[PDB]
Amino acid sequence: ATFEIVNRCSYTVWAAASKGDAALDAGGRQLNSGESWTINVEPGTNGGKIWARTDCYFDDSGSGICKTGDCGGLLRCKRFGRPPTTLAEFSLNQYGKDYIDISNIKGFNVPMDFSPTTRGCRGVRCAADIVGQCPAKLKAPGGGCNDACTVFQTSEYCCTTGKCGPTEYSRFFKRLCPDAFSYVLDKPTTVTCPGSSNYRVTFCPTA
Repeated sequence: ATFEIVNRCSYTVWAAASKGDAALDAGGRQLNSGESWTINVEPGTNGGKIWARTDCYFDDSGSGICKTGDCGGLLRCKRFGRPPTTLAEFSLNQYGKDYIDISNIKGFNVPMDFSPTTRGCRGVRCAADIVGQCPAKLKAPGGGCNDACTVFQTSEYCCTTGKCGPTEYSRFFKRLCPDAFSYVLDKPTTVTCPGSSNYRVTFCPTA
């Protein structure tokens, strides 16, 4: 499947694409404002994620650090990124269907639109100023708005028993971005697309 990753932010982001134990395509790249990065993701990919990383510094070997979304200090991510990270999540060709989602489970750093570029479904978007409105206790110094699980490490926030309810923190994310997952047992915001759809992930989709 084809993913065009577009940085509409006025700032440089370092896109990352991984399925947790492996890079997707090159796994990461610098995207200056306006730049587009087209990647190919193998059909059947399950648990793929795309996210933006902010304020990165990399040397020549492709090693460095980002303030949000850092994936073990690599330009090309093999692993998922350090929160806070707005997440485009997808599972492709799962019994004939693609499943896409935006998740705030791991916090929020960059607004995002996750849309098919082919037909058969709708996109999802979380483009609210979550960082600006971020509750004091969830604020990440490097920027971004942490999820409560990341910050407080409780069974309720991390839903570790498989039983948890919404919280004042999850409700904050949900209020600003209704169409994104706000906590583990949130009512699914997953969109079902035809199998083998193509997509565009846009950072900072709105003017």
